[PDB]
Amino acid sequence: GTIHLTRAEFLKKIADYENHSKEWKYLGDKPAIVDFYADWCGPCKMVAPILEELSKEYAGKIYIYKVNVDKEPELARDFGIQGIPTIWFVPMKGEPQVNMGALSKEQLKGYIDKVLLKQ
Amino acid sequence: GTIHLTRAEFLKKIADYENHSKEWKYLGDKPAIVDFYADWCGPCKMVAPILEELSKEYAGKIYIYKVNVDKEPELARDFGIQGIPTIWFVPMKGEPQVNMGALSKEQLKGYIDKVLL
Ligand SMILES: [Zn+2]
Ligand SMILES: [Zn+2]
Repeated sequence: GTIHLTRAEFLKKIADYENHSKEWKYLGDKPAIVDFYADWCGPCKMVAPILEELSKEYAGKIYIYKVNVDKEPELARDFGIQGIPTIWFVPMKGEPQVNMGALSKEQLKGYIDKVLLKQ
Repeated sequence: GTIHLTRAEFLKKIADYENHSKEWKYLGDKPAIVDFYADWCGPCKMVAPILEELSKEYAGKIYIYKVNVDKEPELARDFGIQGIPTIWFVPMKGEPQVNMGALSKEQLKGYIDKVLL
């Protein structure tokens, strides 16, 4: 005959269907920096060059990504960006570390070595 | 030097972060009809007997399930049940075809032979 179904049975017999929150999973093949910036941002200007430099000094070893929050509002919004710049240090495994505000080449490297490269 | 990212590139190279990856992964070993019904539902009354009949005529080839929306609110709610009866035809792969409103032995068999098998 016809079979009667509880939500419980439904999960086992039809579909385990709830859209469970996705766990953080980095897809890059190298550690990376993610720099959320804007053009009306002050420090971001004195920092951009410092970044370009580190992108060479650690070329081959890390990626440095920049995101213009104005050109990508959905993304910035999805990630609760507030202080500018907002800087992300993303390792090949584990949660990103997030630093609200500007940093010096020294402090940056500190995070690049200690966090991106598990030094 | 530094690489700029769009959101779409972000999804490729950083994290595919949104909850938009969920895939319908049917769990049965045979195609199935899922019938949503309720006691307050008139047309259902004449749809039930048919379904039972079809359960036999097609035994072994398909399962026919019945869900009582009154006793399973979350299920109804979660799937955006608009009215009763709603009927699902669930292939072994691919998304369920959903039809609202009652049906006929002929129409059902139609969906059962074409869509399920
Ligand atoms: Zn979003
Ligand atoms: Zn739910």
